[PDB]
Amino acid sequence: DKGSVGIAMPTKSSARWIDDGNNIVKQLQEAGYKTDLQYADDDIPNQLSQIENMVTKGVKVLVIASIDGTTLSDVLKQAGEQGIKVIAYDRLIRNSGDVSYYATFDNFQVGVLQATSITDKLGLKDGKGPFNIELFGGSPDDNNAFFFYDGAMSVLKPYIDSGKLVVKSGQMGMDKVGTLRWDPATAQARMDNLLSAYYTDAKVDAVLSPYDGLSIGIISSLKGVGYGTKDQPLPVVSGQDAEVPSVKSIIAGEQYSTIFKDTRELAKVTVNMVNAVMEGKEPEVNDTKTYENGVKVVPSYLLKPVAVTKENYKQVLVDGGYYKEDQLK
Ligand SMILES: O=C(O)[C@H]1O[C@@H](O)[C@H](O)[C@@H](O)[C@@H]1O
Repeated sequence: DKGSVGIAMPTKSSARWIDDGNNIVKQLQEAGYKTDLQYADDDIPNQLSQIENMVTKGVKVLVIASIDGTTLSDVLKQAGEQGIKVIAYDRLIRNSGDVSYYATFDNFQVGVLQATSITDKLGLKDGKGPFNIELFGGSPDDNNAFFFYDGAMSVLKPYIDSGKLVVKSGQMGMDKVGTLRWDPATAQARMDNLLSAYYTDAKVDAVLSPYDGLSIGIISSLKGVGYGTKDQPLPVVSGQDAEVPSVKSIIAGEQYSTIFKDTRELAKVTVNMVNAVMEGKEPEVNDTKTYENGVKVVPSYLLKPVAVTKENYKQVLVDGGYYKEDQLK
């Protein structure tokens, strides 16, 4: 037979990975492969055990979206010893030469888009400012978080340097703005304490949020101190993943933007890679320079993300079939 593919997803607490998993499995099975899809509920030891089982089971290919890829070094070595090819899915797996390919969206560009939605809304290109902004990052054990952050700062930093953007808290850098495990409650708490320490007098004009789940928590915090009223509008808040609650928030004129990353397209890239490996061919890659993982630069294929606001949500999210119309009502 064609062989089996082991698919390891990190959690279901962030909505996308259910879609990733469903789409990867649907497309792999259509392609004639057997699949073993597992979700780790954000438990690092359990994800490792799940991957060990796939290796022991003798899958031909592993597709892994890791909570913390650095913990997988030994199991990926074992996979390599058995001739199993490893595709890092969405998040780069670091500290392992046993990672063959990396399928993802253009993570730096995601950051550029997140920051640009904010700077465009604030009218910074038109010389407006100063405005107060606070920064959030993803989980520091997620290689993507650094790219989202760096991508955003490529747009933001020039305005911070010129004073047209002011980080009133002074908190910058992933070691200070990172949100462990991409946890909304954590981000909401940080927002609470940013507001009380730095914005009891002044107002926040924007918040760089790298993920929809965080955006919603950040917004709750802001409403907690009086934002989101007619007199006092919410600051401009970005996002990622186009989760339903965030899309509803955008439609309602609350959260400002998000980033659409079509998991159907990422699954398709993944199936193309699996097919190539099975056929003894080289997978198509479009970036062999960016994704250093500590041991090597993993050959990667990057998909182009799409910024979404209340202006384009229908065309981007509904007309293209990602969601049904009624899901957003
Ligand atoms: O866990 C999360 O929320 C985030 O994880 C990142 O690695 C994904 O690229 C992003 O799409 C998710 O929003």
